Amino acid sequence: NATEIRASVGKMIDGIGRFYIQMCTELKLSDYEGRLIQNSLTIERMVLSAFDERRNKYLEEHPSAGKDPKKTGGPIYRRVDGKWRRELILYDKEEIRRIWRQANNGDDATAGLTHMMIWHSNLNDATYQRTRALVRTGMDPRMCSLMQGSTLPRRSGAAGAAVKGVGTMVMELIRMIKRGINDRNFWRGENGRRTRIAYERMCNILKGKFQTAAQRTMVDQVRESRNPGNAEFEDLIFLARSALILRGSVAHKSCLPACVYGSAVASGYDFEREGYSLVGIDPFRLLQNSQVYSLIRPNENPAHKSQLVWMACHSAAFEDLRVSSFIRGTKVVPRGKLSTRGVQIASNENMETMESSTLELRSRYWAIRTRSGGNTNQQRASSGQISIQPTFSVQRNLPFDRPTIMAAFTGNTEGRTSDMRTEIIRLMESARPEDVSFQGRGVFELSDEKATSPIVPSFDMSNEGSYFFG
Amino acid sequence: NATEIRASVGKMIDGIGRFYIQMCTELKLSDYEGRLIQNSLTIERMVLSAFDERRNKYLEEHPSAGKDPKKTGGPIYRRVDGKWRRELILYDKEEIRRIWRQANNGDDATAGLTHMMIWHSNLNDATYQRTRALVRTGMDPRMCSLMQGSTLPRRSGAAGAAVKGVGTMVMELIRMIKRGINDRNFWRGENGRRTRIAYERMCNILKGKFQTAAQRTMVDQVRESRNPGNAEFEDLIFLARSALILRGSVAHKSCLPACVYGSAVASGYDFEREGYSLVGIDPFRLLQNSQVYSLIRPNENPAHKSQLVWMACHSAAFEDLRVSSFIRGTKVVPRGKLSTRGVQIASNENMETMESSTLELRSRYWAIRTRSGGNTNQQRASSGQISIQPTFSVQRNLPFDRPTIMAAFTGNTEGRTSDMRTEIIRLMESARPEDVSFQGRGVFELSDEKATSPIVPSFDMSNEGSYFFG
RNA sequence: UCUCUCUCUCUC
RNA sequence: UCUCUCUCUCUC
RNA sequence: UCUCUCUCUCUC
Repeated sequence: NATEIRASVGKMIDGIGRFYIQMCTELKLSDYEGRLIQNSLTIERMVLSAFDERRNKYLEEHPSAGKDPKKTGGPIYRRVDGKWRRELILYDKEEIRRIWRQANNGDDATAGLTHMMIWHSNLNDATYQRTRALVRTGMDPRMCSLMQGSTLPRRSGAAGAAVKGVGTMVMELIRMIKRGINDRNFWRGENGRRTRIAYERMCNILKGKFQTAAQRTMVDQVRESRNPGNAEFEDLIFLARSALILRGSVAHKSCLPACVYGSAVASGYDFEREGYSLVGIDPFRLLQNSQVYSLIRPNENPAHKSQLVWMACHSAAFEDLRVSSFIRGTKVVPRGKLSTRGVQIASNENMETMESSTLELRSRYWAIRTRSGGNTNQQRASSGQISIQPTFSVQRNLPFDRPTIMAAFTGNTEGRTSDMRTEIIRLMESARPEDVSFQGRGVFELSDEKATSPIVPSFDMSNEGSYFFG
Repeated sequence: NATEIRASVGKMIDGIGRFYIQMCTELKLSDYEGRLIQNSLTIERMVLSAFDERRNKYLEEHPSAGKDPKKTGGPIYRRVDGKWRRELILYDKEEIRRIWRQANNGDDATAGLTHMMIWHSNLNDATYQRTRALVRTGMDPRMCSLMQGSTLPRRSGAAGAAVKGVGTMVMELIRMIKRGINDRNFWRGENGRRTRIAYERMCNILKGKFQTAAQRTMVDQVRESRNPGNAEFEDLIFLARSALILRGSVAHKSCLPACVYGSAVASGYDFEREGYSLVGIDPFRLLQNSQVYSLIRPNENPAHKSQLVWMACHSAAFEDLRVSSFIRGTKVVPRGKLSTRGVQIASNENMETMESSTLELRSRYWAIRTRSGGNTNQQRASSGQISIQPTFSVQRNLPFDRPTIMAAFTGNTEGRTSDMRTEIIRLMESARPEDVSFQGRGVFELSDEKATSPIVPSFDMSNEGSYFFG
């Protein structure tokens, strides 16, 4: 059944929206002030800090960073008769914790929290990619397209586990491997137990994310090493390099800024009644009638800023430029020639140069974001029955496709990773960059509500460049 | 997190400084005497001898060199009413070992020891380059710029492993190869095991230091030889010759003399509270308000001595003269016309000719010393994505950059070193001596604390000579 | 080398 | 990820 | 699945 999940997501988004309304009430902000991305970012990171129990518990035992008992940050921006001002106002954790407490009818709202962490992951992935950590681990910065949800902490649950990508998991595993190489953390203490439990859980998440059998079995053989040394390091690097083409269907949750949700909730559009979806038309239908303001530097182009924020909202920073432009309706500028900077504003930059303006979010078309992979993998490995069932009682043979039956079982168990690298490189060679994917699907029009008739895109515009980076 | 490392380095430097204060207390030296480079050198080499367990353990079984149970050296210089005197005072190992024992709150202070070895490496590299060992190994003395940390012993840890350079590792590997050629040390005894363990660890350090993939794979194929004969000898020589241009980002730790640290600690500038950094502005900000005295021969120019000691402190002996002068503010004299000698003073030279004077260390500007390489390598091999991730569930192809996918994996494994020498010489030909490096970075002013605005240097002063040697 | 291996971000 | 990993079905 | 999982029988 899908009605229950729809009601649950509608309920928790209604809670988030009415929390945002409560914030707009308590901050004494004007109508325009509540349509700002920056203040939503500030309050939302404040919520992240308040609800992150582990960092807090690390902090009350560590009274450092000067003024840090329980209050952090808070750069609220207010419009003064056309000009702008920034104030560093500090808020307690317990008060706003309880404001959430009645902002969700007595619940913890963990799903909402995961929504905020995921929307932060999308903003960071859209703005800045961490080539720095990649090169730190020795890992090639050519594969930044594997950095989905890198800024996410491990505190996120299964819903948060859905969005964090393959390459980010390679990075976090490499971090723990380097730590275990530096010192003997693998002893029989409770620390070793929690490390191996986390390691096996993360490997299970990995094997869930992949699609082809060969990579799944190689990963299953990865955690056989009770004492991970150096071989699994290049094993995981090659895992990422092979997942370049055999990508895992991780997630692309379409999280939206708190201002848009709050404006919708304030207008009386209760999400529980008509339902809410995070994947279909629904996150789209709020945006063509949404007004968003933000601050811009006197050199930044607002036209680029609108495209970038729509990227971040729809987590399309790692999507191809051609289809993103087709859905948007206008050409999208790659990261190479963007005359803009990060949407976050520095704490030291001067107050005079900021100017507020409206953000354009309307898009001509819409499409469903499925958590799947390209059809090319199913082209490499076709589909069909392998077994048969006797319906009539007739004296006949039972046809069994035996050579694939051994392949599923792997009768002769794989010796090491290398034998798997062999046929996975063979599959990579079988791959082609002209393999059309997602057959039977298309882009629909905004007037469509039940996905009745799509239109297939056709891109013949030479080599404009399907690479947002470079 | 960077606060913990900052606190740790501040703590161990505070320990070193208060050890230096304890030494100034116990030596009964005057105020000027503690501002001398020579006495700091003597006590510091004494500490090196006391804390070097391997040489000690080689020595108590070898009672040679006459008076050598546990006491070595100690040429302390004292000012007598304007004149100078030198005394050979001998100190025990255990007493000063325990003085360190409470000089660091009960710790071994291995990081501090590594700091002293690295600062010795910088002094030796600044003063004298070992062309002698290069020619001994048959290795061309044109490449002395690869002699970073040559005097370092193998006892230094990972922090010490960071600073010892590529050419020095070529030299130590050549030494072990010559030893294994002379006699069959590669037998199945425990000695062979420790040799191969050290050899593979040092090769791992090498492959960590390099940047380009081709050299890394060639090095990975280097240790495939279970019995190293003669081919890997020219293989490593060519490795150094290729690393001439494709240099490895080894390290340039800015270690400072114990007198400067001790003066700062005595004044009450506790490093733990405000933090310490070895790489940023911090090692610089102590020096413009630091007073240093040293002995000089009646022919040596003190102006050259100040520049040389600032070179040694900042380990800029292998940096280009133009930028070093720009940061210093005054022209730097190359090794060709330096009317000075080594900062260490001979044990046989007469007492009458020594004269003490102040050392100039103040510099107009400051810059960050990153452990990176020139941008020219990234110009030869550009940057960008290689793989893509499906965000929307659309029937579409997954574009994979296959020809580089084989290149990362090396599907057809390299036959020997020669096929790699081919394209590495091709890359050397692609190299140009006009490739501007370190884009997006610059030199900042001393008034800057957060690296807000740099100024890019522009050198058009013909051919003054960017070669400290020759 | 988490005081910056490149596309730039105060954000640890 | 039950708003679609492929053969297409409004059927939850 | 008593309209036949093997040695064959209309026998219920």
